[PDB]
Order: sequence, then structure tokens, then C-alpha cells
Amino acid sequence: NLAPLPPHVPEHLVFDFDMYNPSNLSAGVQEAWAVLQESNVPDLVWTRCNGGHWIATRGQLIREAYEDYRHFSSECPFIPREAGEAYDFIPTSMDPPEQRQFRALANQVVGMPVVDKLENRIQELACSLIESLRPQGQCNFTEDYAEPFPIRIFMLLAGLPEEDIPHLKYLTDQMTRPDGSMTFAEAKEALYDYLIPIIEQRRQKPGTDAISIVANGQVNGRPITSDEAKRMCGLLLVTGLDTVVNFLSFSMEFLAKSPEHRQELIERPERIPAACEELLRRFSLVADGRILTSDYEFHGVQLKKGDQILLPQMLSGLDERENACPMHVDFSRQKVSHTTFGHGSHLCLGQHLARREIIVTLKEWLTRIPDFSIAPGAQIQHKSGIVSGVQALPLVWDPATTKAV
Ligand code: HEM
Ligand SMILES: CC1(C)[C@@H]2CC[C@@]1(C)C(=O)C2
Ligand SMILES: [K+]
Repeated sequence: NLAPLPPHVPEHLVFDFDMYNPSNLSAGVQEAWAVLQESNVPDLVWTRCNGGHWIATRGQLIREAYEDYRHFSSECPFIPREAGEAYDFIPTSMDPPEQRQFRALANQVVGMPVVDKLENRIQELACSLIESLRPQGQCNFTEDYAEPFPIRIFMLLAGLPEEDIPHLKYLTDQMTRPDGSMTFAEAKEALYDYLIPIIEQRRQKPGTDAISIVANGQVNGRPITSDEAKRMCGLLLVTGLDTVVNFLSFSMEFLAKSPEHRQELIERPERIPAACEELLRRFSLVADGRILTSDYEFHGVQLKKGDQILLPQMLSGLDERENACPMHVDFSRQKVSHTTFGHGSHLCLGQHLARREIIVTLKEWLTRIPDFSIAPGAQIQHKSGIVSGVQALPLVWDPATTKAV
């Protein structure tokens, strides 16, 4: 329902948007959120949904807030408030200066140097997965590629058994798009229940995997603690199992519906990197936020200490103030403005791995299956939350138009 309106919030700024079930979801999740950018909606609004919280609707305010960590703290980054309070992953739940020291360590397992260590396996997996599907002329993209590709790469990197994916994927989804069976706190507890023993084992008998590296790592010259390691590894699981997985489906859904855009990349493959960037803007999918550390007047609005504010990374690039004709996909768009990977000191550290997985997927897919479409009569459904996604994506194609490599 709707939580009572705090006395410091003026009635004209109330817009009851539900980030976990937006009213215009049928038109597409990005379109659902874009309602916040209509001519009749203020730059900053208050929603009584999910306990009550502010929402910045424009790239300008979103960027500004992510830059000002003194006023907008990451200590409580998720909505509902109970989820934000329970959230303690590292380095995301910390503000500078303390946060910085952990970014260096994290970068050792998800940064550019880790992309080169797995460059070959990434290539091989994408090709093998796609070739296996090619002759079928059909597939359920979400489960047949979107999930297995990024997830298997992560599990390999982290040295975890593939048979554990179903369980880990369930827990992760409860922290971003809960089905109601588990509170964030419960999902977090379960994730740690899984990680604690593995961290202890890899600290006594270190390995070359991501978990061993973090567990036996150093932060600004001193040994990382078991607790810190646990909180960092938790974030790695979540980013490994619920980020690229969702973005790939949005991208393929669009490509299946746009023969002209597929054609463009087939005739001009060198434009794939640029197309990846434009797709990251058009189909941005993350939305978390911060908590006010004190009373603060922001753009004429009085924010009270403790107030939660959602700063949708998704909205910056969809904002027409940032990009003309924002809902249109233009691979030749001049300045692709967006905050899909975040903004401020918490800028995504795994963006190099993400882009590689995306670019490799587009290249190797169009190479083998250049002509495909959404299954006849199929109605694609999306889902909204901290990270948005696609429920299912049935694709079809004529095997005769495919090429085996
Ligand atoms: C398209 C895929 C991805 C998107 C859209 C994405 C987006 C983001 C965003 C929005 C943030 C900042 C959140 C905040 O400020 O509270 C972030 C942080 C982070 N991401 Fe990504 N991410 C993606 C993939 C990944 C992957 C694959 C990894 C790991 C290999 C990863 C690792 C991280 C880490 C470690 C942080 C936390 C950095 C910090 O808090 O200092 N991300 N990501
Ligand atoms: C908001 C995010 C996308 C960012 C990385 C995974 C995520 C869900 C977090 O908890 C941090
Ligand atoms: K917290």
C-alpha cells in the first residue's frame, strides 16, 4: 500500500511510482520508468510506495547526487529501508574515504587484468553455446544463453561448481527482484551461509580462483579480514549472476525486433562496440540509491536526514535532456550519454568484463545466426526492481540462413 506522507514532504511532489511493479510495465520496463520523465512530472518526486522515498528523475540530479557522497551516503543503498539496512556488501555499502581501499582489491578479480586471463575461455564458451543452438532454429534465450554464458564464466572465475547455479541464482534474484518468499536479510544470510565455509577453506588452502584472491588479499597494506572478504565475495556473486544476464536479453529482444539494426552490424561489424554502448544506454537496467546524512536543500526540495533517495542509473541516458530522441536506438549517435554503469566513486569495476561479454555475444551470434526474430505471437514480458529483466525470450530462425564456423 502507500505509506503515510511525511510532514516535510509537500503534496505537489507526490508521485506514487512502484519500482518493483511500475504501472506502465506492459509497454516495456524502460518505458515504464520513463513515465517519470513526462512533461507533468517534477525533477524530484516522492513516492509512498515501498515504505516511501524520493526519486531523482533527471540525469543532472542523478549525477550530482552520486558525486556528493557527503550528503548522499551509500550506507543504505537499497529500497525497502530494511533491505538497505541489511545491505552490507563491500565496497558498495561504504563511502569514501574508507571505500577506496577495497576497490583496488576488487579490481584484481573483476578488472581488466581478469578479462585478459579469461579472454580465450569467454570466446570459446560463446561460440560453443551458440553453435549448439544454431541448428535448432529456436531457443529460449534467457535460459539457453543469457544465463549460462555470463554465469558459467563467473563460476569458472570463482572456482565454484556449476551445479550450485540454481540455488545461487535464486538467492541473488531475491535481493534484486524478490518474489516475496524471502526478505533481503534472509537472502543475504543464505548467501553468506554458502560463502563463509568456502572462504575459510581457501584461506587455509589458497587457490588461483577469485575467492582465494580476495580471501587472502590485502587492503592498503594490511590483511583483509574474513568478514570483509565475505562481504566482498557476496557482491561478486550478485554481479556475476544478475547483471550481464539481464542486459543480454534486452539487447537480443531488440535485435530480434529490428532487422535493419541487425543488418547494420552484419555489413559493418566494426560498429558493434559503438552499438553495445548505444544499447547500454537505451536498455539501461539498474536503479539503486543513497540515504541523506543530514537535512539538505536539493534543487529547491527539502530533504530530511535519514530520507532515502532512489537515483535510477537507468534514467540518466533515457533523459531527453541528455540525449535527443532517447527511446530511439542510433548506433551512429554522436555523444552517447548515460550512467548505466553508475556514477561517482562507486563506478562499476566490472564494466570491462561486461562490455567484452556483450560485444563477443553480438559478434559471434550475428556471425552464425544473422537472421532471427521473436517467436510468432509471443508477447515479451519484463520485470522491474533494483535490476530489471526479461521473463522469457523465445526466438526462432531458419537454420538454412545460418552459418557454421
Ligand atoms: C551490464 C552489466 C553491469 C551493470 C549495468 C553494472 C552496473 C553497476 C552499477 C550501477 C554500479 C554502482 C552501484 C552504486 O553506485 O550503488 C556497479 C558497481 C559494481 N559493479 Fe557493476 N555492473 C555490471 C556488471 C558487473 C560485473 C560483471 C561485475 C563483476 C565482474 C561488476 C562488479 C561491480 C563492482 C565490484 C561494483 C562495486 C564498486 C564499488 O562499490 O566501489 N559489475 N555496477
Ligand atoms: C546495484 C548493482 C547493479 C551494483 C552491482 C550489483 C548491484 C545489484 C549491487 O548491489 C551493486
Ligand atoms: K546497510
